[PDB]
Amino acid sequence: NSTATLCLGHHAVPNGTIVKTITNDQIEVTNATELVQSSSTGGICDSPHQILDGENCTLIDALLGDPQCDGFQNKKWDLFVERSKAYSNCYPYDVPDYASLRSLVASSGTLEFNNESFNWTGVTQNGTSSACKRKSNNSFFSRLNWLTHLKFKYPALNVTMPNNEKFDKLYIWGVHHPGTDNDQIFLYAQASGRITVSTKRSQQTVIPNIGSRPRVRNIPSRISIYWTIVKPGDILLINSTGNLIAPRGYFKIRSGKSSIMRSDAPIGKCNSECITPNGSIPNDKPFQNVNRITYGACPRYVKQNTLKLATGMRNVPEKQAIAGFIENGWEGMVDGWYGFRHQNSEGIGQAADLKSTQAAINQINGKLNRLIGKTNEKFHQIEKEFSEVEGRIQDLEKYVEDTKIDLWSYNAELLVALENQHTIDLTDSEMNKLFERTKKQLRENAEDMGNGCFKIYHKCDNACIGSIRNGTYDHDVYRDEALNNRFQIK
Amino acid sequence: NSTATLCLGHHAVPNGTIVKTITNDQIEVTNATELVQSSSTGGICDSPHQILDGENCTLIDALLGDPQCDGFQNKKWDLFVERSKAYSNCYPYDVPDYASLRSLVASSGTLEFNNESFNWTGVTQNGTSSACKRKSNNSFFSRLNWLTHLKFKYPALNVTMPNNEKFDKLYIWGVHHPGTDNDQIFLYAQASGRITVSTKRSQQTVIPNIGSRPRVRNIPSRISIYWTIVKPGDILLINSTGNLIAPRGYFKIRSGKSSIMRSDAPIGKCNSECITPNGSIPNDKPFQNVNRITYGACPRYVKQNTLKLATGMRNVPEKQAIAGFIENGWEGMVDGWYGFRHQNSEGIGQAADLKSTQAAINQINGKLNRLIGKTNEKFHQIEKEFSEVEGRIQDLEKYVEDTKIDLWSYNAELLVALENQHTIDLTDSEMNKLFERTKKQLRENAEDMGNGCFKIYHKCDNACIGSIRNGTYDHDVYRDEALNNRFQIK
Amino acid sequence: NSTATLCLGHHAVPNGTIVKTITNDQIEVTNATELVQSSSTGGICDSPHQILDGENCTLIDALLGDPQCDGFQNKKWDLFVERSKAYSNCYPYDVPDYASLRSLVASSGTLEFNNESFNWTGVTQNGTSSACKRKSNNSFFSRLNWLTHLKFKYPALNVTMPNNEKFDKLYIWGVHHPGTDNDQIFLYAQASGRITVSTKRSQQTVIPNIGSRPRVRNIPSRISIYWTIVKPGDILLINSTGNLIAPRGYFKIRSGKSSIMRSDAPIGKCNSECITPNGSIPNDKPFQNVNRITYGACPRYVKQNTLKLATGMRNVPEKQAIAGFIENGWEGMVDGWYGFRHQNSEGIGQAADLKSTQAAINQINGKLNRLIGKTNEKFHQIEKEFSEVEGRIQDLEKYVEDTKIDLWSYNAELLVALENQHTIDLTDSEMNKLFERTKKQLRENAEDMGNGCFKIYHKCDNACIGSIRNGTYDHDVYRDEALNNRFQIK
Ligand SMILES: *[C@@H]1O[C@H](CO)[C@@H](O[C@@H]2O[C@H](CO)[C@@H](O[C@H]3O[C@H](CO)[C@@H](O)[C@H](O)[C@@H]3O)[C@H](O)[C@H]2NC(C)=O)[C@H](O)[C@H]1NC(C)=O
Ligand SMILES: *[C@@H]1O[C@H](CO)[C@@H](O[C@@H]2O[C@H](CO)[C@@H](O[C@H]3O[C@H](CO)[C@@H](O)[C@H](O)[C@@H]3O)[C@H](O)[C@H]2NC(C)=O)[C@H](O)[C@H]1NC(C)=O
Ligand SMILES: *[C@@H]1O[C@H](CO)[C@@H](O[C@@H]2O[C@H](CO)[C@@H](O[C@H]3O[C@H](CO)[C@@H](O)[C@H](O)[C@@H]3O)[C@H](O)[C@H]2NC(C)=O)[C@H](O)[C@H]1NC(C)=O
Ligand SMILES: *[C@@H]1O[C@H](CO)[C@@H](O[C@@H]2O[C@H](CO)[C@@H](O)[C@H](O)[C@H]2NC(C)=O)[C@H](O)[C@H]1NC(C)=O
Ligand SMILES: *[C@@H]1O[C@H](CO)[C@@H](O[C@@H]2O[C@H](CO)[C@@H](O)[C@H](O)[C@H]2NC(C)=O)[C@H](O)[C@H]1NC(C)=O
Ligand SMILES: *[C@@H]1O[C@H](CO)[C@@H](O[C@@H]2O[C@H](CO)[C@@H](O)[C@H](O)[C@H]2NC(C)=O)[C@H](O)[C@H]1NC(C)=O
Ligand SMILES: *[C@@H]1O[C@H](CO)[C@@H](O)[C@H](O)[C@H]1NC(C)=O
Ligand SMILES: *[C@@H]1O[C@H](CO)[C@@H](O)[C@H](O)[C@H]1NC(C)=O
Ligand SMILES: *[C@@H]1O[C@H](CO)[C@@H](O)[C@H](O)[C@H]1NC(C)=O
Ligand SMILES: *[C@@H]1O[C@H](CO)[C@@H](O)[C@H](O)[C@H]1NC(C)=O
Ligand SMILES: *[C@@H]1O[C@H](CO)[C@@H](O)[C@H](O)[C@H]1NC(C)=O
Ligand SMILES: *[C@@H]1O[C@H](CO)[C@@H](O)[C@H](O)[C@H]1NC(C)=O
Ligand SMILES: *[C@@H]1O[C@H](CO)[C@@H](O)[C@H](O)[C@H]1NC(C)=O
Ligand SMILES: *[C@@H]1O[C@H](CO)[C@@H](O)[C@H](O)[C@H]1NC(C)=O
Ligand SMILES: *[C@@H]1O[C@H](CO)[C@@H](O)[C@H](O)[C@H]1NC(C)=O
Ligand SMILES: *[C@@H]1O[C@H](CO)[C@@H](O)[C@H](O)[C@H]1NC(C)=O
Ligand SMILES: *[C@@H]1O[C@H](CO)[C@@H](O)[C@H](O)[C@H]1NC(C)=O
Ligand SMILES: *[C@@H]1O[C@H](CO)[C@@H](O)[C@H](O)[C@H]1NC(C)=O
Ligand SMILES: *[C@@H]1O[C@H](CO)[C@@H](O)[C@H](O)[C@H]1NC(C)=O
Ligand SMILES: *[C@@H]1O[C@H](CO)[C@@H](O)[C@H](O)[C@H]1NC(C)=O
Ligand SMILES: *[C@@H]1O[C@H](CO)[C@@H](O)[C@H](O)[C@H]1NC(C)=O
Ligand SMILES: *[C@@H]1O[C@H](CO)[C@@H](O)[C@H](O)[C@H]1NC(C)=O
Ligand SMILES: *[C@@H]1O[C@H](CO)[C@@H](O)[C@H](O)[C@H]1NC(C)=O
Ligand SMILES: *[C@@H]1O[C@H](CO)[C@@H](O)[C@H](O)[C@H]1NC(C)=O
Repeated sequence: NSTATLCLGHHAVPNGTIVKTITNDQIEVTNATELVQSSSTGGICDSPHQILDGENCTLIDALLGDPQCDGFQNKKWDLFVERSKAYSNCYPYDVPDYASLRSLVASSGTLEFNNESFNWTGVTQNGTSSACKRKSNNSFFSRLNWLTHLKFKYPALNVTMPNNEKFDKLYIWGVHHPGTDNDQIFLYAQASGRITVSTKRSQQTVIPNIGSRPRVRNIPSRISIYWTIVKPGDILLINSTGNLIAPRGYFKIRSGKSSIMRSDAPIGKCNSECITPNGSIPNDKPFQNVNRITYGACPRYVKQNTLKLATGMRNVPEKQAIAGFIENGWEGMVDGWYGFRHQNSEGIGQAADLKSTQAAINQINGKLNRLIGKTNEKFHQIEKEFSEVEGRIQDLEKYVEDTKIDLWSYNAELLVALENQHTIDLTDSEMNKLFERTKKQLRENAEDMGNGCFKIYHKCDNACIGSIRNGTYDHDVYRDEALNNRFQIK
Repeated sequence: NSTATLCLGHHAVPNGTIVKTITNDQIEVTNATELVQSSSTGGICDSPHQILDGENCTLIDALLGDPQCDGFQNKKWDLFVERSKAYSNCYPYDVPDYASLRSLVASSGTLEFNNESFNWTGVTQNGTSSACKRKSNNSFFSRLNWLTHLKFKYPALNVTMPNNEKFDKLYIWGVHHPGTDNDQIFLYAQASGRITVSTKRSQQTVIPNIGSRPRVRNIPSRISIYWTIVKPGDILLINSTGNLIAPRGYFKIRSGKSSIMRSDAPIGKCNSECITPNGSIPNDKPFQNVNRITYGACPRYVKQNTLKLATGMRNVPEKQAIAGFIENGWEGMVDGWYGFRHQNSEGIGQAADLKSTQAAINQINGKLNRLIGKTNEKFHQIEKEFSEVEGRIQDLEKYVEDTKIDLWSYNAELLVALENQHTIDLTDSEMNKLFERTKKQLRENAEDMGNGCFKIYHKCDNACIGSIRNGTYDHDVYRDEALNNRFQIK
Repeated sequence: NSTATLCLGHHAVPNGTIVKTITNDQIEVTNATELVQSSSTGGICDSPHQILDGENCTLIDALLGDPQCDGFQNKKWDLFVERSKAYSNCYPYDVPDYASLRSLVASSGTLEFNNESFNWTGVTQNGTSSACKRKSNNSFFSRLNWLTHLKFKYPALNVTMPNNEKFDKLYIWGVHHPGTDNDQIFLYAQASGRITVSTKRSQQTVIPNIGSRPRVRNIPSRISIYWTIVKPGDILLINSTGNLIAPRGYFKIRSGKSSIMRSDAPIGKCNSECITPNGSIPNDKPFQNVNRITYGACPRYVKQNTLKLATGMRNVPEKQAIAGFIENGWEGMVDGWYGFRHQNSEGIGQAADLKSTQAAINQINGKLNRLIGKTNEKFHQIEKEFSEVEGRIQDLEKYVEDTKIDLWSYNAELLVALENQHTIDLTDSEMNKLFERTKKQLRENAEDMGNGCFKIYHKCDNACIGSIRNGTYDHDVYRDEALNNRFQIK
């Protein structure tokens, strides 16, 4: 007796987790948290973004006014969702640069349409087809006007529509390509000639081309769709002698945050900021491996399926007399991260050190706050999956996205390694600081035993040990006793 | 008496600045410097890049030779500046793929034009229009030759121009689209037919299309502009029966560092390496938030409006007997960053430690030198602002630039946090090293009081203290005295 | 006598290497390794990727079936290598969107072709030209069928080919543009009319255009090449009255990892994973400055020509009595990185410390293992060099690649600086840890002399010194002797 022991230590847990640092590929820590979101519910939540489920209609079918899409008239969206089951059920058509028209309508986010009174003096309006039935009757695209001859005449059309509004107008129109010369004459009363649609700033001339194409819904003819945007103070001029599928008015074109996504995920009554084709995903984590296609406030796509961020210190087994932190953790330390164990006249005890514990916890929570719940919003982007082979432009779209993903995946990998190294360093540092402060209090009254413990060379009862732990130990009170015990001749 | 005190310390300032590190969102340091350039003068400096102010002319108007652009003939530039007020004042035209022709001329950086003698036997040359007045007379684009019938004949043209030069030739030509069939006959004496312009490696066939477009400067006709590059040893062949707006020669096409920028900033007589649409900006800082559009040696565009780099240590208030660096800075320390305070027989004093101060300053200046004045040059890039809706290609251009900016903004954020953490570490380290070296000199003659000070257990006058500070203190001289004082029984 | 000295130290080498850290632009370390691959052998190794050397043929010439390319029929590749000497030797042709057709065939990786029996009732098949000789006879592209009139009739063709297969079909076809009206009549017996090639999902109409182009291999006519992909359950329909260069069947179109590269490097019998235009390169290093164009498992392209990664500690000259690590390295320490030197009754000695040496070496090898031999594979990408001026799309392709390279170059620069700082820190740390452990063993029996050495205040013979070095020194055995020597009055 006449001496006491005081050990400094830190906790350890039975169920640690492996993380990666700069120093170590694999190091066990007491706790970690996942930074890559890897699952979705599988449903797209209908809140807080305005979702429009296309059901059997593509956006372009909804635009033109396919009868099955009549329910979509004038609707708006943040996200238009196109289904793989979607199919057209009207006159067969193509759109040169379909992808662009789809994109610009998607981004505009509205199907608002304003009817206008075009002067079609001299032709028959409202042509119909058995290939486009509406309520069991022969019909046509709602937003288009199939003009045909009147009394076997089709006068040369030269029709104007000024934009006297403060906003832009989007006009959608078409050219009919009849399957045969018989159809050409039956419909327009004369041989086919070019169609020219112009403004002060633009001109588009299109040549109708007679001929059979493979029948689609029993139709060998085609309609080719074109568009023209007309600015305030400009004028639409339409010049034709036949084959014109005419506009009935204009679409409003807006700018904002709207987009389109291909998905078969069901739409749920729930609330989630981040939408992917697989369904909505939580956006607490900074990264995700669910889908490169996203809409809203979303984690960034990375290639990794897991990245673990340390949220506690190195986890060190307890060695099997009391002993301190040197190659030794304390599994019995459960009310703190760092603490003291002592042996004195009155027994062997343990107490947590609150200051050091809280300093480590605060710093860890600091970095969690920078990384958790901090995702940023993206809206209309580029397409990232393709159903047809196209070459150059598609090669570029793919390479852009590959490039981006690899750079983010590298950033994620480095960030987590750096953060984890910093966490191991800051938690190791709190242990070292606690030891050093204790060493300083004890002055000449103790010696360092090399194992994270001090040999205190005087009687140091429970109150004395408490004084060291609360930082009120007065070394002068004990120095005489201690020096005599230390520097005695044995 | 019979003892002295020696404290180690570091400076502190009354007006510190907040920075971000890896450890802390907000930590006050003694000084910092801004790494994001956020202002411009508002003028584009005319030095050291060769600036060409388009004034009322676009590059394309200057190319074709609109009369108001006659002053631009044969000029070169590093940067062509196009003004929002620019307007065309000649025959109305369009350019299929205007953006590409604009880009390739801009990048070439020259309007040098070499006249050639084309053999236009059988037609009238030099047609003019009241829509394109030059010096009050009817005229036309300077670089183009409006051919019309001769004696009411327009023979089929089949005209050749070999490239026997060592460099490439850029040919600009056009097709006239008359407003009516009357104009077609009045000008070319016959019905319109295709124009074919070919080389050994290329062919472009264009169909003139008669019809009224909305009048522009009272003209319902149009000219569509095309271009053809002809290689050394190749040959231009022009084949037409009318409607040909012919070239008068070729433009030199160069390769180099030239570009074009849309800006309304006035041009100043001043010198600045980095140009943005907002005006020139200083390029000392590594980052900038003025404009994503830049030309020359420019900071990189980031989203942040400020990033502060620490250029001094943690700023710690002085606690209100002398005391050392432990939770305590020295506001009275003004001739150094680190130093010594002492109490002895002769009073209380302070002296700066030059070595430690200079070590910290040098390292900080080291990192300033890597980051300040080190910008790199970019020249012709992609467009980043768009006046029309286009869909797919524009979506890709935008996404490429968004992607780039977010990656750089992340790099900037991480770099500054890392550098700041390193600065806090290196400045803390110089303090700790100074304490340790002093501790080592004193040997058994002093004890650490826990507050950044030593209790020296012998009389230590001003010269003795100086000896410790200059590193020449001989502990053996004082050991006997010191040991007696330390290990006395009180 | 009655004392001993024990110094802790670390090795130093006569031939150190300069590296960059976060702290220092230039710091000498004992060893480093290069992370940028800067040379190639200059040959493309024929293993392990399937190489197809185009020799005198482009891919497109091999596709169409130019006679000099007959050897390529039905071949597959991972990498098709196109030579700058390649030239066409058949009928002159162009391909609108040549780059896309080249890319999609390259990416598909196969020239497998399946003949089909088209019903060409009413025309002459197998037209030939003296411009396309095969085995000295007039011939034509192997995969194309030049149809001409039969008995001075050319009936309107309306020919079908269903896809009843489970895979897609790629059809290549053409339109002949005769030099004169005489040739048109001689070949097709009538005036030229449009050609329409259609499916259920697509239509392409092309207008043959009569006229002389500059003679190529004495031919003023041209063939323009087009392609059509036909899906399972779809049907190809060809509709023409002349000028049709017909398909003889279809190409298989596959998806996989194939690509094309322009290179003049000879092909060698050797094995290398990474191919560049300059030749194959080793892929041990994480970065390379040989070529931005790569195929296979390749280091990432960066702008730097060298980045040195530290693989040893700071290299410190030996100062010219034994001395420890403080501003002092040990050039005579050759069997370890860290160790002990001593002076005692029995002489002066040196021994390496294995634990500390191995801890540093292991960590360094750890980071080498993460960076060396870990390259990732890329296959078909975008083009990165261009022989013609094109404007907008090329500007984007270039900017995408510039952007990527600058971001990777920054990542490389930062990574190496960070790693090197960490290596200096971990090697410095092993030295400091060894000193501290020794200090702890010695307890009150030694004093720190400030130069990396302890003065041990008792007789400490070779076995005693060994006990300290193996960590079995019992301080209690010597304490009485040591305390008497330390705290004597001199
Ligand atoms: C050019 O060739 C085409 C393909 O051979 C051909 O299309 C085919 O036309 C037939 C005849 O009408 C269609 O067959 C239909 O026959 C009866 C007619 O009463 C219908 O009741 C059936 O529904 C049956 O389908 C084919 O469907 C059609 N084939 C394709 C692939 O579309 C064109 O008619 C030809 N064009 C010309 C101008 O001759
Ligand atoms: C097809 O329709 C066009 C638009 O309605 C029409 O253009 C318009 O033509 C008129 C008549 O020339 C122009 O009006 C001008 O009238 C007198 C004529 O002496 C002039 O002095 C005035 O300057 C006045 O502007 C319109 O300017 C013009 N409108 C537009 C929008 O360009 C075409 O003429 C029609 N084309 C055909 C072939 O009939
Ligand atoms: C339109 O102009 C073209 C260029 O002037 C012209 O092409 C040239 O045609 C001549 C005549 O055939 C070729 O010259 C050849 O002359 C003899 C004919 O026996 C040959 O043996 C020689 O090989 C010699 O080359 C030129 O080669 C050719 N020039 C070019 C650049 O192709 C067209 O013929 C003209 N077209 C029309 C319809 O008149
Ligand atoms: C554009 O409209 C004008 C009429 O304003 C058309 O010109 C007329 O065409 C008819 C029949 O082709 C001719 O008989 C008339 O002589 C023309 N009138 C005038 C005033 O020139 C013109 O054809 C239309 N263009 C197109 C491509 O359909
Ligand atoms: C290209 O030039 C040739 C003349 O070298 C044109 O061919 C002549 O065209 C006229 C009028 O159309 C005919 O009467 C002659 O018989 C043609 N001459 C020959 C030698 O064929 C040809 O039309 C021009 N092509 C174009 C598109 O304008
Ligand atoms: C596509 O094929 C059809 C035949 O199936 C062509 O139509 C015939 O064309 C000839 C000559 O031009 C006419 O005499 C016949 O009256 C047409 N037959 C029918 C049934 O209409 C048609 O011309 C072809 N199209 C093209 C562009 O070549
Ligand atoms: C582990 O870390 C996370 C994030 O700080 C925390 O929410 C969780 O409660 C911790 N788990 C344990 C067992 O401490
Ligand atoms: C979509 O089409 C399918 C199959 O034709 C049909 O059964 C279903 O009811 C349609 N859904 C809607 C909303 O019209
Ligand atoms: C409609 O067009 C014709 C031109 O053919 C014109 O004469 C008529 O007045 C127009 N009707 C209007 C403007 O109501
Ligand atoms: C065309 O149809 C619409 C109803 O869809 C009708 O309001 C309009 O009067 C019709 N016009 C003519 C000329 O039949
Ligand atoms: C998301 O869907 C894609 C296909 O679009 C699939 O590759 C991926 O595995 C999905 N991820 C899930 C369901 O977690
Ligand atoms: C603080 O110190 C007192 C005596 O100074 C000691 O008895 C006690 O254990 C310490 N802690 C608390 C919470 O009172
Ligand atoms: C703060 O730091 C900058 C950059 O080193 C320096 O130029 C400036 O003089 C410093 N300011 C003060 C008050 O020390
Ligand atoms: C540009 O045009 C404006 C308005 O027409 C004119 O006042 C001004 O003088 C022009 N500037 C030049 C340099 O021609
Ligand atoms: C110009 O062109 C005609 C072809 O119509 C030719 O006959 C004449 O010789 C040419 N003049 C020259 C080459 O000076
Ligand atoms: C055409 O105009 C230019 C002056 O701009 C003149 O040099 C040339 O001789 C003219 N040619 C003819 C045929 O009038
Ligand atoms: C630079 O100009 C852009 C518009 O081009 C503007 O958004 C930005 O605020 C400007 N920055 C300045 C003047 O600092
Ligand atoms: C250096 O040491 C001397 C005595 O050794 C002392 O008097 C003095 O204060 C110190 N500094 C200078 C600059 O002389
Ligand atoms: C230097 O480092 C490399 C990589 O660890 C190693 O292979 C090489 O043997 C080392 N060279 C020396 C002289 O130690
Ligand atoms: C390629 O062409 C050259 C020059 O015409 C010829 O000498 C060589 O033999 C050709 N090579 C092959 C493989 O045909
Ligand atoms: C080939 O084409 C003709 C159409 O002109 C057809 O009548 C004939 O039967 C066809 N031959 C076949 C299918 O063998
Ligand atoms: C066309 O040529 C091929 C050989 O290349 C032959 O098999 C086929 O019978 C020929 N057909 C005709 C109609 O001459
Ligand atoms: C690789 O080839 C390119 C040209 O394609 C050249 O710029 C570069 O110097 C080459 N690098 C070598 C041979 O190391
Ligand atoms: C280990 O210690 C023994 C005595 O304890 C000493 O003699 C020896 O030098 C040390 N090393 C080895 C390898 O025996």
